[PDB]
Amino acid sequence: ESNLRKAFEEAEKNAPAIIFIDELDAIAPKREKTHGEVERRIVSQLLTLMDGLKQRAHVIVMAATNRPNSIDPALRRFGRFDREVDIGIPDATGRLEILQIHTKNMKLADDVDLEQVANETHGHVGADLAA
Amino acid sequence: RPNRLIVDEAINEDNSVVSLSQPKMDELQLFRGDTVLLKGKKRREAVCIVLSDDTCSDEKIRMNRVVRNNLRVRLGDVISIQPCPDVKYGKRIHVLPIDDTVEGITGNLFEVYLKPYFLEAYRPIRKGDIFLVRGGMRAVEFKVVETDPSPYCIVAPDTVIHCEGEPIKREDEEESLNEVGYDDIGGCRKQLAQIKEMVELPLRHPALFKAIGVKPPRGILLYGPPGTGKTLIARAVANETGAFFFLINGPEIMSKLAGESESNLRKAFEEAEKNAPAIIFIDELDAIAPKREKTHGEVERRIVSQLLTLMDGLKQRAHVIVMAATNRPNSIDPALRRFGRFDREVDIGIPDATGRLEILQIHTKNMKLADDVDLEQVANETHGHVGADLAALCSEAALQAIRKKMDLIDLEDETIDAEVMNSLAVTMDDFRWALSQSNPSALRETVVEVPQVTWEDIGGLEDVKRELQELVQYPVEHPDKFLKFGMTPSKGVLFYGPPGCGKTLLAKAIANECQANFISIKGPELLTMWFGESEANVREIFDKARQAAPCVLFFDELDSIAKARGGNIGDGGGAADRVINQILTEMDGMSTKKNVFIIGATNRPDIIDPAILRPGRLDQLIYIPLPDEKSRVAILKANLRKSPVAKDVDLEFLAKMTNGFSGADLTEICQRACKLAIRESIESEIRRERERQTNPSAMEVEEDDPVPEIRRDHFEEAMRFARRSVSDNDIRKYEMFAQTLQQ
Amino acid sequence: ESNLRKAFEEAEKNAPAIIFIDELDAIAPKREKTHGEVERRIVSQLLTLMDGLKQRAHVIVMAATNRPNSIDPALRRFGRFDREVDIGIPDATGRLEILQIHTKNMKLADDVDLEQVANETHGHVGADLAALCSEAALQAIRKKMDLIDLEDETIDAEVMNSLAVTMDDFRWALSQSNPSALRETVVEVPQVTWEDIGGLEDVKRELQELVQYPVEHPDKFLKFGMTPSKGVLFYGPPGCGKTLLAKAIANECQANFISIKGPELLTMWFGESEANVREIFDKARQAAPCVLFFDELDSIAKARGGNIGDGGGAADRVINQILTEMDGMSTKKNVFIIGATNRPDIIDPAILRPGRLDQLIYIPLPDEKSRVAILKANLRKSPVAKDVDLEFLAKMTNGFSGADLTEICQRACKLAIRESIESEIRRERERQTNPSAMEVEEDDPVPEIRRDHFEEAMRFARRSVSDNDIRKYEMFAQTLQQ
Ligand SMILES: Nc1ncnc2c1ncn2[C@@H]1O[C@H](COP(=O)(O)OP(=O)(O)O)[C@@H](O)[C@H]1O
Ligand SMILES: Nc1ncnc2c1ncn2[C@@H]1O[C@H](COP(=O)(O)OP(=O)(O)O)[C@@H](O)[C@H]1O
Ligand SMILES: Nc1ncnc2c1ncn2[C@@H]1O[C@H](COP(=O)(O)OP(=O)(O)O)[C@@H](O)[C@H]1O
Repeated sequence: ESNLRKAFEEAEKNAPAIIFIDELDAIAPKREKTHGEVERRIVSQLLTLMDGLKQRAHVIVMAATNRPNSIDPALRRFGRFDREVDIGIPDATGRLEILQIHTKNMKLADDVDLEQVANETHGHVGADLAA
Repeated sequence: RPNRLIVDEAINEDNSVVSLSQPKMDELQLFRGDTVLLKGKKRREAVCIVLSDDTCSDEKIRMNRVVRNNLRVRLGDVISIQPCPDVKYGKRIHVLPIDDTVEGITGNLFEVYLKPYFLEAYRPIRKGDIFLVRGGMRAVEFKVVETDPSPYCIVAPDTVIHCEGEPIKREDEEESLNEVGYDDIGGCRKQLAQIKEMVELPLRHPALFKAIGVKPPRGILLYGPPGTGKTLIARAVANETGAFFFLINGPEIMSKLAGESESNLRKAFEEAEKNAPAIIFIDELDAIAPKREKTHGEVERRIVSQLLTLMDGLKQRAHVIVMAATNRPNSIDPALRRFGRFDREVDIGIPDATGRLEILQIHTKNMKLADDVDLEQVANETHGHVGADLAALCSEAALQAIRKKMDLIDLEDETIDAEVMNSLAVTMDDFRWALSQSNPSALRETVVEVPQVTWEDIGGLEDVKRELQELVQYPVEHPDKFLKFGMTPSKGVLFYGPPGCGKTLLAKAIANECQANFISIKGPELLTMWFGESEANVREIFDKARQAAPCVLFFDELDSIAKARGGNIGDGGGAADRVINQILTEMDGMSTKKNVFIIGATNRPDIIDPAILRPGRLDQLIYIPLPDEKSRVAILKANLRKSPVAKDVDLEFLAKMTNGFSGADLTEICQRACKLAIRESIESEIRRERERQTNPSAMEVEEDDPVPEIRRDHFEEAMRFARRSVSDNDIRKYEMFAQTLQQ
Repeated sequence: ESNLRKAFEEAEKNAPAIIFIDELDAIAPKREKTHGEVERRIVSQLLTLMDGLKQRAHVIVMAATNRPNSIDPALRRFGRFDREVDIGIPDATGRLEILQIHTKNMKLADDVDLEQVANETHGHVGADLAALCSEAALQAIRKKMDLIDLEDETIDAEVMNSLAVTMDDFRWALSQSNPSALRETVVEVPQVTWEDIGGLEDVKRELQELVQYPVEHPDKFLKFGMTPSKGVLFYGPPGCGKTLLAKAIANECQANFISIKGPELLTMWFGESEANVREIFDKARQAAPCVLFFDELDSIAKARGGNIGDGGGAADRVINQILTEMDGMSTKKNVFIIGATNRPDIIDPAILRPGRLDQLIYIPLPDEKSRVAILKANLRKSPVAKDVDLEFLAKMTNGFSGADLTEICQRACKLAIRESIESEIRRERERQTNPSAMEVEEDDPVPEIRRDHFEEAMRFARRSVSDNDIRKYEMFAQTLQQ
């Protein structure tokens, strides 16, 4: 817990900041999935820190999760995570755009048709087109 | 003495009015326009003007917040109305603001706050007072720090206002006018008249309860959905009666350390014990005191049993009221609802359509709306919003109106000029934009309200109308005759008749007539907990009806569960009894003191189990017939509440062509006929708009051609194809059952 | 644990004491409900202290628990909590006694009838009638607030002795009160008398022949190895008064009456274990003598009868439970069993066995003479229908069930209510023309019930029980008879 309490501390004395809590469902799972006691201390240490924002320097806090079902439902009230944005997998014309970003540095020969590679690779996400 | 009265809050602001009864000024040698001197505690004086009031009593004086604060009094105290109409004109005034209200404003405050405030008002002012000015976007309060001649002076058209200087630091003896009060709650008129009647006496005058020797309240439990304004009722009550509101929170008690959480509760009650009549608010009770079987550890059993022993330790001493707020009153440990503990329970439901309008007029009081926004329209189309959501909608409509004006304020300075702020205005376009990206939070929740359906909304069937009027109004409006005789008024009524004849409309209309709440439980909802989920659900729905007396409970499609039993297997026949068995188990337990009316609708009267029909329960059988011809001139008329005036439509001619129909299908024929008319107007204007491609704004200017008119020649074309829902086998199946019940 | 050890220390060195352990089920719950270890330490710390009470000082220890099921069964052996006393909720005449205790200090005015407030507040416990008396004084001082407005810290005595409490305040305090008992098994002596029912004097005698003397004259039963019948089954057409007979006899012998309805039987018929049958009989044991009543006991059998009846395996569960702990009755305790059913063909022959309920008393349709008496009993409210000539009532409407006769008059009075409503509706709208032109004081025609409405009300009658139903009972009656 003392790592969370000193994580929001620096963001309060360091100008308009943005805090990013990655893999939220690893530290704030569903209440019925919490069996022990130290994993009910982390969640309630996170909840009391969100409500303590006294119109601060506009410390925006964003979190990333895989499935909005698994997040503890207490993190949906007002004053907490309320605005939700959906980042879906790229479509057939999206995947052509990821290719032209990563291959920008490389020196392609004049025989590669990236459109052909774009429309064939259904099932890939942004990270697989970087490998 | 004919001077000391009681005070009460105001409605029409106006920081310089007090309301007095006509005889009071008549016997107190007072006249119109006479300035009066008011004197109260701490030897403070405030100068005001008096005026008549239509409904003011002799011993009560109505005045707003600002005048009360200056006198340093509270609700229900005594004041001196000593009159003196002699004030010499002031020569030069020095008015300066308070520090923590003009943060990053600057500009000339005189010509945008004070100039429209003193203009043609002749306000009488006194040294040392405070007044509040509703600015263009904020609420800035000032403090008269010097006057000439001192201290009584009335602002005149020829004075010298010196609004220059650094703001005064906030003192220690004030109420901080920019804080919550009884006028900052809307849609909670009834509930705030119960928390106020059971709390003012122990907190305002404590000494009385010691002499009388009776038991004060020691716990109030407010429940409702989150965001409906529960912690604002506790903060409003503490700020006006005079108390020591000390909030303890749910989450930060549960997450302090190991066994040190209990030492936070033990020393939280200590301040409330040695700091005058206090009020403690335990927010989110269900986070620290859940059911016994959800407590899987041991340190969650230590906190609960530490909360119980502190509540039982409150025996007299100082008066300490402890309120708690919980979402669902089923999740709280059932050992807390005993006596000497949380016993009085208040319900704060979601606001209704006339409530959502009042939340709007509270949050938008500061802003300056343009003259095209009709708050009635925004109020009635936002069903599913709680009080906290409408406070975000009124904020998004402001950010958008400044988003489209950022050029005037391009980077400005650290402080934004007050002239541009007063130039802003929000329109209906912004509000429609703020509603789009808004997610209401109530949605799926049982709504309790008085439906607006009137008697005229249903055509015919007046014989049933008188019958149902007998069983509802007279047993509750004229009880003395029923007090005589061992009469048992019917506790239920059953409807059976052909489908789509308007059974639900009859139940709705009665609730509107008697002005009682309406609760509807549908068929598919009734089979929701029929399988798997326990029968615990069927309990609170009766407690929900019980607390909201008077009410008219409604069961829709009662025979749905029996139909599932009928089949190739029907393995749920005993399961189908589970929901049924709970229904009779929780229907014979109602008392006559509370009134609850149960109405059940069905369409297969031969398939209902005989157990349901029995004396003492819902037993009056009423057969709703199919509308008989002439009735359709009232059913089809009930769909002409739109504007389908089809020239010489001759509804009498339209009445005779319709023969042997039902009530639901007739509504469809009006909708189906209109749909063709709507489409036909489209091909018109499509023809009209493509004709404009030749003549540029010369021949064709939309000269009332397409226009909503609705035509007779379009009405009958849809009628050629219509599905007669009058099944000969089905209607015969009901009538011989009607005769069987008749004979 | 060191708090319990130092709690019994004073009682052992401070004279004859008495210890009271409130809310015992919070520290000694059932074994399976104990999951941790620190809550298995407290229980075994309480058990080793009770066994150490060997003479020395005379320390009695009582404990209060809500439900004896939830107490850990280890606290039932000898040398531990063994004597058990049951404090039930007050009855209709009990609640009048709680009122006169708490209102002793107050100064009631000469208009409050405490008996009226006592009999209409069913569902309240002792503690709840103490709040009702408190808010009837707070309301009656809130209305005199002007005389004692603020005043000072000390209140004069005369302004207190000028107070009074009326019925209005008591009626006001009743509205905002939530009784806490409600859904609880009500057991007490019913007030129904023999005369409340008409006819069936042959069965009226027979019930007295089966229950009354086997407990008042047991010396003659000591001679002969008689095993007096422990159960009686009533069967007949539905709505004929079986429940009335069982209520009346309990009043005649002055024994507690415990009723079990059909839906209650189906509550634990599914899913829930058969521990619900445990204390249902155990309530009867402690409250001896008592007349247990089983109503619609063939409902479980009827549920089995159907398209599938997959509850047949569940059906034998309850019948086994009833049969298991009903042949175990002892002749020392006086617990009497009575059953009622309207479909005697479906009940399994198993319960129809010697040693169990075996007397099958057939309740017939009401007799012609009885139909006259049934009318008079239910119409003892105030039906003065001038020259009614009620002897007409029975003869024209022959062959009617008992429950139907009660219904037909309830509707008849229902229309009579309407006529009186329009009677004063006409008067009040006629009063709009004459302003207070009443030399004599009269407001209503003072219920002047006529006779003409009764025959008009008879028009909507119903032949519910038909020839088909009555034939089945008689042929089964002849089956038993021959
Ligand atoms: N009249 C009202 N009724 C309900 N809510 C209101 C009203 N006026 C304002 N509100 C908003 O409701 C919110 C209640 O505060 P909050 O603690 O967030 O919710 P809750 O009180 O339900 O826990 C406040 O932020 C306030 O802005
Ligand atoms: N005065 C009326 N008489 C007959 N039917 C009507 C009347 N007003 C509306 N209706 C039709 O009755 C329908 C309502 O049906 P409802 O009674 O709720 O269904 P159910 O009979 O299955 O409960 C509406 O769709 C409407 O078209
Ligand atoms: N002497 C009587 N004989 C038959 N029925 C009576 C008599 N007195 C009253 N009744 C009516 O008959 C009904 C029978 O109900 P009850 O005896 O409680 O159960 P059941 O319907 O199983 O007999 C009662 O509601 C009562 O109103």
